[PDB]
Amino acid sequence: SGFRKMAFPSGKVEGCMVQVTCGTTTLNGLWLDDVVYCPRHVICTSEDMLNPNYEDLLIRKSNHNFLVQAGNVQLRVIGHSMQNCVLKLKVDTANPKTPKYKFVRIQPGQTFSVLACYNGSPSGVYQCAMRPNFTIKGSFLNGSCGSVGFNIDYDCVSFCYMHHMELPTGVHAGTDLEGNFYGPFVDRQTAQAAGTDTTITVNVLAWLYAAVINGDRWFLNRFTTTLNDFNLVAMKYNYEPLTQDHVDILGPLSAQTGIAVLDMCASLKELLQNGMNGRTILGSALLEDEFTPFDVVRQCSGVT
Amino acid sequence: SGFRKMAFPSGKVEGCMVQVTCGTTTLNGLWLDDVVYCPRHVICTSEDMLNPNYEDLLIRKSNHNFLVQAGNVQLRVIGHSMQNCVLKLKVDTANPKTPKYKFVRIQPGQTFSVLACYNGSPSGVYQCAMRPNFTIKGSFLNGSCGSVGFNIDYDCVSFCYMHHMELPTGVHAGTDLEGNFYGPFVDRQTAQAAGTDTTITVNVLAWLYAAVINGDRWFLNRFTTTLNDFNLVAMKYNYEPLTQDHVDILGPLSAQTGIAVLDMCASLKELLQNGMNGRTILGSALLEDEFTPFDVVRQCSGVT
Ligand SMILES: CNC(=O)Nc1ccc(N(Cc2ccsc2)C(=O)Cn2nnc3ccccc32)cc1
Ligand SMILES: CNC(=O)Nc1ccc(N(Cc2ccsc2)C(=O)Cn2nnc3ccccc32)cc1
Repeated sequence: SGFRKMAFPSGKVEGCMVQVTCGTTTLNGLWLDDVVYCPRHVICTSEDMLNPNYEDLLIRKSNHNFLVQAGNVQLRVIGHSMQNCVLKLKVDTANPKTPKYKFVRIQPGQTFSVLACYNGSPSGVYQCAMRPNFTIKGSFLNGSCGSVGFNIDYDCVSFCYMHHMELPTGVHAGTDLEGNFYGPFVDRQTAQAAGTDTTITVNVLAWLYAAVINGDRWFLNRFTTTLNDFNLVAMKYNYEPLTQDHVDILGPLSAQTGIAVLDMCASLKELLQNGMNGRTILGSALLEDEFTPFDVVRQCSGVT
Repeated sequence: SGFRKMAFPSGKVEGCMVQVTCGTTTLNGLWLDDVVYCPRHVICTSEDMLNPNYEDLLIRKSNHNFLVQAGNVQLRVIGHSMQNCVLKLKVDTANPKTPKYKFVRIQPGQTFSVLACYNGSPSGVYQCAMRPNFTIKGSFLNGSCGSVGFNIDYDCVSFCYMHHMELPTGVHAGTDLEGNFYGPFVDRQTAQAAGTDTTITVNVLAWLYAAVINGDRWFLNRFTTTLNDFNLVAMKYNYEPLTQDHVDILGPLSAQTGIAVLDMCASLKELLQNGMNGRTILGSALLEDEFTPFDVVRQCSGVT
């Protein structure tokens, strides 16, 4: 028992982290096979960041200008190309520590682990969700760019995020591993609207089921609701509308606890309308939305 | 910017995890050099757990009864000994992945990362604090025993905890790597009093400084207090009394923010007396005590 904001073991990803330097800038790269992936803004200088012409900036760079170092050994760069907002640096050596991997584009509301790195060295690992508005609320300082987000299923790492930027509002933005930003963001030092965010309803319900499994049950009530009635409350509280697809994904947790999804919705409705009254659920005084139903099942079943 | 409950990268510890089987029981072991460390309760059966005579149980076991497997390779056991509540299984092969390490006994209120494992395989990593009452609020299922807690400074892993047991109250208990339990716990299936816990005052103040650094400042007020006055409030709210040693450890954060420690105490006093009024601090609606002052400095400075 017990429920924690658990990250995946980071070892397989630590083995892929390298340092990339171009001119005056140093950031992180991801070395998989004979390719190093990193944010293209590694080629920018102070005068560039406001509106960089990346094509022009990259044309002034040659293979020998990209300094890639894996621990204490220098990697030899034999090719470079820009794909969307990432640079792919071909190197002459395949990473001997390349795990089995995939590049995936995660959906908003899904979760993943971030291995925060500085100078190609890992500093820490934490779990987070991709917000409905495609930002992440991470912990990133200057130099953390190129740190990646991922999920692990068995021996396969699915890389889903590469860190690029902190918006002036303190929230974080980045790309999939093909360099496509999540959300409307551009890699420029400009004020950028993130857009209205909402709470991930299916995840709050999943975490309510985790609470019941782990013994926190005070919020369970004698009520039920419908998807329509619950969604009118979700509208009022800036929660994502719940769909039958969400109900279906909660099926395993509803079967394990014997609590129908709509009955759990009625508990969530009462908590939204009345607050926690100074009580806590799984050590939290707010409704947690960073655990997906799959995360709850995995942590409650001990998948390795 | 941003502040997260960050764990250490787990790679160095993943390389040390093995599976240990004795009779009908399977749990985790820690393979460092030519020794595998694991909870001694691996030698118990159903009839034993109520009050096991570990000396007698171990006398019935021989080296060949301890099945140790590192991934798919079997390790050969050439010695066994019990030290307090841990078994040390000498094997004929030194772990090639042994990082630089130390065994340390952490103090209550200090934090560490836990690599939850099942069948010698890592499932996840999370950060937690050793409560003032020497329990931990982790996420552990049956089979997680032998999972370890640790801190990493540069290239050295300081192992501080090995998981042994879940008390009937759902909280967790374990030992240092010499097999000495933290707290008054015994490795028996019996009801055991954990004792009054308190909130780690120095950590809440550290996290309040992290909030100010990261832009959450609404709780800062025009007041100050004294150690004496603050401790009368800490007494009322089951907080650890603050000492000058705690104030000294908060020095770096007080210098960085320009907010005197006693002024931060006055903010904490008002938050204890008035609550959060429905507001949040660093995404939390309660006063967080699982970040030490060193953790705040490290995460805010990006130490790798
Ligand atoms: C000397 N050059 C230099 O320092 N180059 C630099 C400088 C800043 C950035 N930018 C803006 C930007 C410009 C163009 S694309 C993005 C970032 O957002 C980088 N970033 N990401 N997470 C961060 C957390 C804390 C502080 C900075 C952080 C990128 C590159
Ligand atoms: C067949 N034998 C078997 O299952 N042996 C066993 C069975 C239970 C335990 N005990 C009690 C105990 C007895 C003696 S010392 C401790 C644990 O507390 C083990 N534990 N630890 N974290 C857990 C989380 C969830 C459930 C169980 C968990 C130890 C060994």
